[PDB]
Amino acid sequence: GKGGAKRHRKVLRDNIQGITKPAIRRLARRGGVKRISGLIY
DNA sequence: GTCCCCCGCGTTTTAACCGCCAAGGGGATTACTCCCTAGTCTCCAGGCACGTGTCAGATATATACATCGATTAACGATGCTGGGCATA
Repeated sequence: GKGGAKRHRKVLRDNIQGITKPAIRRLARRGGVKRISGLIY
């Protein structure tokens, strides 16, 4: 349970976590559906 | 007819975008030579069509052997039935 010279570096440009979820919904409505499931996207 | 997974909406958090400048890898151009190709000739033996041929399977086929199915001729024993013989 220590500071231990901790350095934090994780990867969120390329990797799919990093990309933006609204970026998708932005996409979803152009099609014009009313609803987005969590599972689906 | 029920339940809960999305939309709308306010605020909190991250990283997209723009602007600026640097540096060098890699793509673009050029010049020269030399291997590799199209083009052209001759040749046939590769390839196309077909007659000829004995061998896989498949189908009976004459001949023989083994096993009954069923029929008919032959044999052992009568059963009343018919045709006559001794007694009421």
